[PDB]
Amino acid sequence: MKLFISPGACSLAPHIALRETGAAFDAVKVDLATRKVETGDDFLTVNPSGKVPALTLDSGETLTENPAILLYIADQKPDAALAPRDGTLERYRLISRLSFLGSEFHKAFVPLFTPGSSDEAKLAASTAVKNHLGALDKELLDKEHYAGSEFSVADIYLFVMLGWPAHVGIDMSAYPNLGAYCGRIAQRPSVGAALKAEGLV
Amino acid sequence: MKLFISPGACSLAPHIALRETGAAFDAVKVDLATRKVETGDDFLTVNPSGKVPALTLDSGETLTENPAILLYIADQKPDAALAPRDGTLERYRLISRLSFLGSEFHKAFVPLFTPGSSDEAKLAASTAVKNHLGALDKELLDKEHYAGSEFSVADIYLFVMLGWPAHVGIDMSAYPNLGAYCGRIAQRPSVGAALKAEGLV
Ligand SMILES: N[C@@H](CCC(=O)N[C@@H](CS)C(=O)NCC(=O)O)C(=O)O
Ligand SMILES: N[C@@H](CCC(=O)N[C@@H](CS)C(=O)NCC(=O)O)C(=O)O
Repeated sequence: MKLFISPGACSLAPHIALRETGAAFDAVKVDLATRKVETGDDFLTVNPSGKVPALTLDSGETLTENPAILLYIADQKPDAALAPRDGTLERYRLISRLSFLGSEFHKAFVPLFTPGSSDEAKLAASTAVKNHLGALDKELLDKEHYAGSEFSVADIYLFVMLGWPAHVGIDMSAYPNLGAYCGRIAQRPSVGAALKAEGLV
Repeated sequence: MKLFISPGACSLAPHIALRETGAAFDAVKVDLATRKVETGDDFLTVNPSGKVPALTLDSGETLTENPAILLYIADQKPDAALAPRDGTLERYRLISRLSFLGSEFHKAFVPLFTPGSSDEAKLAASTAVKNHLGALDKELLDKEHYAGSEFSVADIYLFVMLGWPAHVGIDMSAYPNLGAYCGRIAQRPSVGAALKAEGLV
């Protein structure tokens, strides 16, 4: 199993998840600017869109999109309970949270990480992200975990994106429930090991 | 069970899925500007983001996010084969397709349907949509279905988004494979029923 990454990108989420399940895997770096794998392979052969993450299974089939990859990884080690069982309401609430993170929260950041973007795109995206952070802050005031009863791929995915505001001029002091949440998650051995393997600490 | 809609919006996809399965539900119109249900209720008490779709279950809980709502609808009637059984490779490929549609394709259109948006933002959004349409057009040449070998919720979801370009100045005659795909899907009675219920025909 090979996970295709770029350090600190949304690919960190499945990186942490594989460490949480103990799966055998290779973490392979991609140069997002040239779309080339560190091995020199053309990454567009693996993911035609050129984006990370991509997960190549032992069969040689490649899966894309964080929500699908993260569920796949959780489901291979049910004892880890990183996703609820098939046919529970909690399983749909998890998919809901993964779709919100990928479709709303992630995409809020894109102008802030585009040097091309206007002075006013950058400020409006600033606003959208700070709005998301305010609602996430109050949601996690009342609960330890982002989805259902216990630590899940949804917490892993949120945790990774809560590492982004500090790089685009947003002070995470305003969101102290998010602070503590990131605090607790960062102490997990899986999380420190992924942060170290990607060169982020 | 109530599905909160705005006519022709992405809430048409679960509306069509529910007519496919024959589940009992109320279709409930929302004025997205005033966040007011056609009943006069505050929509923010149902979905705090104020977006459609939202699906209130009989158990009384509310699901948001198309990918989650659409899988829930499919799995209420496993019989109808609108999604593969959970835990199969087929299931994760379907979740990958729903994530791509929700996070990449849907998001390209946002500036074209945002009341505020500049001419600049609309032109950029038009370019991103046409790039997606060219890719989808080539993918659907030698396919009949978007996901797997069967009509799925991913086909319903893509179908609805493919009805948007003609409303925002894009000429769909440049995408003949999408033209044929939409042509076939438009004959399903679920589609007529949903459109008529939303008052679009
Ligand atoms: N919808 C995709 C998004 C993947 C994505 O946008 N990845 C970024 C890194 S955070 C990337 O590879 N960007 C490079 C590019 O788009 O050229 C998912 O959820 O996996
Ligand atoms: N990621 C959400 C997005 C839903 C969405 O953007 N819905 C639109 C209609 S297509 C909406 O309610 N817009 C009103 C608003 O954003 O205020 C999903 O997949 O359910």
